[PDB]
Amino acid sequence: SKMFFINDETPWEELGNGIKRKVMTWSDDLMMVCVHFDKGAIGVAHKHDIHDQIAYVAAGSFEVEIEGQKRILKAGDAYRAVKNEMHGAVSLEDNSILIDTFNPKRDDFL
Amino acid sequence: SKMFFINDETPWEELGNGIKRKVMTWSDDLMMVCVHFDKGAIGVAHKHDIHDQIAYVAAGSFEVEIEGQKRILKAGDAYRAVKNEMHGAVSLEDNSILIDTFNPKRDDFL
Ligand code: NI
Ligand code: NI
Repeated sequence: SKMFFINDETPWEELGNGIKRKVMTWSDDLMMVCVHFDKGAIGVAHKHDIHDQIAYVAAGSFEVEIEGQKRILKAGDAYRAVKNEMHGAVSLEDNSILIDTFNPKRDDFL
Repeated sequence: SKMFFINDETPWEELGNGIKRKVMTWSDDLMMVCVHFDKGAIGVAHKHDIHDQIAYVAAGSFEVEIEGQKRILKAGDAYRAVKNEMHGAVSLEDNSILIDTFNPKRDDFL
């Protein structure tokens, strides 16, 4: 069941390059994902054609770039990238975590 | 601009009864909100007719009840309540935080 996500009962998916992920839970219209970064790990710049995204900085800190605007964000901050906005991130410290949320769900994560 | 949410630049909205909130950022189809609870503060059981909700436990811990199922959740865990599922929460420690995400946005938070 995806009603309750228990972090310590869910393994990491290794993405390579210092990044790993867990798909947490979802409905058709809403999905949450945990992304863990080592220090200096780079989330490559990309965009989503049909998904809006809001990322919460749960731990550590990042330099985030969205449509050419760079900002340093720390735990408790967040950012939005709507459909077709280019966004990327660089982790500034070990054990930095983004909680990514999407509308609709990411079919490619299932 | 709602592209970047900076926690230390955004004041709390006091809800009473040991709970306070910040609307973080949103698009039409996606919204993120920070909810801070004192120890023992109760998020009353309720449901949303048209919103799906996923809550991340950012800090502290909660006893969460969804459609009669009670679970203790701690920082890093999460839960889902889809449209018309009854959900509530009780904070088990000071400075416990939920990051609530919704589809679509909550018009009533603006
Ligand atoms: Ni993205
Ligand atoms: Ni709710």
